[PDB]
Amino acid sequence: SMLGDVERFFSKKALEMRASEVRELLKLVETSDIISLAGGLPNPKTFPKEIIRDILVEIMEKYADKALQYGTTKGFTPLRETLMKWLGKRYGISQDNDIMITSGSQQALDLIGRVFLNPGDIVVVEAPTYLAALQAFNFYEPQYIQIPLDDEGMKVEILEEKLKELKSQGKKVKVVYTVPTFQNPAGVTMNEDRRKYLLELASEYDFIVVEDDPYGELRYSGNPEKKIKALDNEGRVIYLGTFSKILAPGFRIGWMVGDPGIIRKMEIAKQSTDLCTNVFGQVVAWRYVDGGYLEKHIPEIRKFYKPRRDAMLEALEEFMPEGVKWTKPEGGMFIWVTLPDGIDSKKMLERAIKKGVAYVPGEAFYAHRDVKNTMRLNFTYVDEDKIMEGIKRLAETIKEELKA
Amino acid sequence: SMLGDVERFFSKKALEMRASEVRELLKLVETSDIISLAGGLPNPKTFPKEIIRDILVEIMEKYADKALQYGTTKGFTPLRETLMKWLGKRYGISQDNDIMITSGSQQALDLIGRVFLNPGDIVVVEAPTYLAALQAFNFYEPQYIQIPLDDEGMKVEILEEKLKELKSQGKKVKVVYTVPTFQNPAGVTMNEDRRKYLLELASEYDFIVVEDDPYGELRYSGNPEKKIKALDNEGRVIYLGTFSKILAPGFRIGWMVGDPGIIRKMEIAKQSTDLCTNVFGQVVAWRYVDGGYLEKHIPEIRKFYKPRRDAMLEALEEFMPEGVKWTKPEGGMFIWVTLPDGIDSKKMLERAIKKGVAYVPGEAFYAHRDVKNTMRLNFTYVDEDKIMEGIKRLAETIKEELKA
Ligand SMILES: Cc1ncc(COP(=O)(O)O)c(CN)c1O
Ligand SMILES: Cc1ncc(COP(=O)(O)O)c(CN)c1O
Ligand SMILES: Nc1ccccc1C(=O)CC(=O)C(=O)O
Ligand SMILES: Nc1ccccc1C(=O)CC(=O)C(=O)O
Ligand SMILES: O=C(O)c1cc(O)c2ccccc2n1
Ligand SMILES: N[C@@H](CCC(=O)O)C(=O)O
Ligand SMILES: O=C(O)CCC(=O)C(=O)O
Ligand SMILES: O=C(O)CCC(=O)C(=O)O
Ligand SMILES: O=C(O)/C=C/CC(=O)O
Ligand SMILES: O=C(O)/C=C/CC(=O)O
Repeated sequence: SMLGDVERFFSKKALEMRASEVRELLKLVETSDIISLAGGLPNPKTFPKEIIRDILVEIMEKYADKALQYGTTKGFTPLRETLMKWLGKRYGISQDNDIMITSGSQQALDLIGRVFLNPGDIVVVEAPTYLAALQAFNFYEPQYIQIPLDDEGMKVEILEEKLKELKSQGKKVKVVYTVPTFQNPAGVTMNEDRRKYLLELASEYDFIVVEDDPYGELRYSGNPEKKIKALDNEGRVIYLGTFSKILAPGFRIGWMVGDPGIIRKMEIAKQSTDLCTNVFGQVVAWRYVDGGYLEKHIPEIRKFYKPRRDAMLEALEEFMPEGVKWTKPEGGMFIWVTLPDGIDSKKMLERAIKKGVAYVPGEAFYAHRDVKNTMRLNFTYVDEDKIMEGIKRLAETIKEELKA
Repeated sequence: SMLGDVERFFSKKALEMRASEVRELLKLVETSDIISLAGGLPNPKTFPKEIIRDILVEIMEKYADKALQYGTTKGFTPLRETLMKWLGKRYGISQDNDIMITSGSQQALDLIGRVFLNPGDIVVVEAPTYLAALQAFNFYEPQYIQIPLDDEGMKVEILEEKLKELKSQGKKVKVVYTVPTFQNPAGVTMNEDRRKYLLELASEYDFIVVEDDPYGELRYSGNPEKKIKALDNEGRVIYLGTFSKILAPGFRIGWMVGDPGIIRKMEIAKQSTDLCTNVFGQVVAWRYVDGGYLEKHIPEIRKFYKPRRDAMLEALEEFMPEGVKWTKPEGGMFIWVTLPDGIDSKKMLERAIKKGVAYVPGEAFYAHRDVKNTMRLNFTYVDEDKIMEGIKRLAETIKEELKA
């Protein structure tokens, strides 16, 4: 810096902000010849570019001033209306909720942290959970309680145990954050019973549930789950959706649906952070839903990604040595791998890159960073032939790691 | 709310967020048939819609995957590079600075608050200043020091006097926030001597200057000022620009240029707030600048607004009674009016609306809400015949107000 010790101007929270060594390493990896399984990007082959071109034309013909002018903080009315009708019909979400458009779901997470969290307030997350949610919430200094996943998602029975223990200490949880369908990073889905059990606990212990659902339309097998929000009789759930993995991420348009008192406060918090979400992309998203193109395109996204999931699951079964385990997602973008014998997957990353493969070590996905033997793999966006070769390279790296 | 006392879940800062009575009133006014001079919107007649259509075509042909995929937090590299070349050539801003793309300048103000402000830190603003900057920074709980404007912008001598008084209390200012060209709301411009004086004080007292410049290209008379940033040999200035008033606000694209140590911290802070600014609008903006269209379009924006500033200045001179004073902007969107005899312009707004005219009362533009006799008028976004009729209605409202 030209200011010398620029840190002298920084706030306390800014002084705690750091670049991640692993993040920086993976950025460098993505530009080289290594087969990276570390990405969290959707595949541009799934972006509906012809439909988008037709919508851009339509916008310049018919809606140009609306798309180009400042918008309201809450969002473009027609997009709000179209999303609530979609959400109603498709998922059974109740029309008594209100809706706000956000600059991606990522912004929704930051607003959640702003509107609900005082320093020390307790937030329950899954272990693992979405890394950037931990990052959004950490600005507001919560305390976390981690609830392990199994193959049927959050172990809600362990959450009950922890709630009773917190109660015995005169403490309570304020928010439970869940990514309950095709989780980033674990790939697994909370079953129906657990969703209903979560909502009983939310009533009994008086907390808010944030359901973050980017991936529910990217279903490749099985039958559709009930959204937690569709079971929410009390108005305790805030449901987050996004166009990032159903349209394209580049428009940065997401939505937040919940109790109108909650949404009103979120609108005021958002006003100061950005004035509105970009209206141009909101009009694109409105045409995409209201014109029926979303409903038509979803099955093409699904046909695209399914064989990539399946190739990766075949390669793991064929190549991985005994002791290695992995999730079996019904949808989404990720498979999550657990190593035997106490291998530390972060230390192992060095070895993996030297054998021509990369993955995200799972440690940063745990709020307590306490689990060291996990990895997140992505199947959406390496070449579909590079999945087999990637998984083989990873398998051989694990074999080498396991010996003397 | 269906949760009853939903406030039980809200953070301390959320409990102190409130809707503004006047802002809500003015929203209702814009719907109706009142002549509103209260807007802060640019006129869609200045949006370069043909150029935008050609660029959208171009993007879908050549840049579709870049425009539709997630971007880096810092911004789209070609827009960053083209902006730095533009700012170098046009304004003489040094290439030693770094640049981050923001989701409007508004987001830049929130990030400045996050990165620099601990509760109690002292921020100097102009009196009046940009309302949404007060609102952005208020989340971070600064103390403000207010420096009056005169017709040549911030009275930097008064800022020296206050810096000396603070120093005698063992205290110092962290950030001076200035909107030094065609201010929103006052319309006036800090002269060159004061710019240089500000930067000497910045050195002597060790603070950072945030220069927020949405309007500098909307110049209708006079010669171009030197940007404070162009005079900044120490790297103490963070320069904020936006495409809102020179392309269209709907893309929500702005930029922040400053010391690389500062910009690195801003990038980390942003990452968790929104991942990236919408890439699709960043590509549009990149073509608009690099393609030479910004430079061609600026003179058409200026030709459009100039006669509207002039009509409003003519009407005020012809209609306003004695004692009323107003600023005489060389550019931008606003003219600022001062009422005599202790009229409270907030109380007078009711009277004005009954006579078919509206404006923004000036009180909320003061950090200390202590000046009661001012008003912000906008000339960009009506009609341009309703300007004369609006100002006449306003003049008669003031005459009646001045009577018992
Ligand atoms: C769990 C989760 N939450 C939210 C996000 C952030 O998404 P957005 O692009 O909407 O900001 C993602 C990525 N699709 C995610 O995996
Ligand atoms: C002084 C000032 N700063 C910031 C902004 C917000 O601009 P943006 O659309 O880039 O968020 C405005 C509105 N043009 C403004 O007048
Ligand atoms: N590779 C990605 C692409 C898009 C969103 C997240 C990811 C990630 O998994 C991490 C990342 O770099 C980020 O979030 O900014
Ligand atoms: N609308 C805005 C957009 C950006 C910044 C200020 C404002 C306003 O001041 C409000 C306004 O224009 C209006 O209600 O017409
Ligand atoms: O005079 C007012 O009471 C007033 C007027 C405004 O335009 C405001 C905008 C934002 C916040 C508070 C506000 N208060
Ligand atoms: N290890 C993280 C980087 C951030 C962190 O370590 O906290 C990742 O793989 O994305
Ligand atoms: O998850 C999907 O991909 C479908 C729609 C949705 O749930 C969302 O995008 O938020
Ligand atoms: O006009 C200027 O001088 C710079 C301000 C500007 O145009 C912008 O922010 O876009
Ligand atoms: O898909 C994504 O963008 C999320 C990836 C998980 C993370 O690294 O935050
Ligand atoms: O819209 C603008 O350009 C300025 C608005 C000022 C405000 O009311 O915050």
